[PDB]
Amino acid sequence: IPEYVDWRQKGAVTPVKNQGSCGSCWAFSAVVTIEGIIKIRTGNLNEYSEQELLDCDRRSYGCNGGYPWSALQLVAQYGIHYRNTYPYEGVQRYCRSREKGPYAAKTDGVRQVQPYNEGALLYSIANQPVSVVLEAAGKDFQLYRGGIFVGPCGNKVDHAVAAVGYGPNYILIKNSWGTGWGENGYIRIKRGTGNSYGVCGLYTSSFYPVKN
Ligand SMILES: *[C@@H](C(=O)O)[C@@H](O)C(=O)N[C@@H](Cc1ccccc1)C(=O)NCCCCCNC(C)=O
Repeated sequence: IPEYVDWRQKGAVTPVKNQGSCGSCWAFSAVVTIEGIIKIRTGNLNEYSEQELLDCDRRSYGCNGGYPWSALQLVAQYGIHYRNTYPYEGVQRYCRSREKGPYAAKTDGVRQVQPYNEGALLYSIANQPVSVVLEAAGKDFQLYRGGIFVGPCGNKVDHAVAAVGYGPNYILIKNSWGTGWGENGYIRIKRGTGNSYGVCGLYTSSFYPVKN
């Protein structure tokens, strides 16, 4: 795999979103991997509905948190609508998939990246955007305004984001905190420290959708 990967340069990443006060990071995370894999397989970049996962993933807890892998399983098992059809409202409501007509896109499954393995994560990122988790509670992460982020942070992972690239010394992460946070909504997190957890726990729990 190459020295640099940046899925934004391959037109596989949609604009940065703001999840708002809702604890829907898991849905935003899942969606950018779906947006990425649909573009990679079909050549079309579309935006898909975080709200639909928020509303419809019964194994997750709506705005109280949830699981990227659950959301990804639901798109593999059913599908997902365009964001425009099922826009983000920042609050869990009822699952309105049926009212929204046919699904816009559909994946074939979900894979886990071998945890605590930097190389496995990089290999996955070189293939497609990946849902990853990290500890975002620390003020250093929250006040991040740019640069390669080394912490400080623990491994109490609490926030799902999407890895959309990497370089020699960083993994490139799309956050869901709007374009004003970090580097126009992105953070570069240091890699290659030998910390098996990843910095801020980045290697704890990583998933990507499969699309044939
Ligand atoms: C995301 C956010 O919007 O900031 C956050 O609320 C969230 O969903 N965090 C998850 C991330 C995660 C997923 C899978 C493995 C590891 C981390 C989280 O920390 N836990 C998922 C369960 C929901 C959080 C706790 N909920 C309740 C009701 O206690």
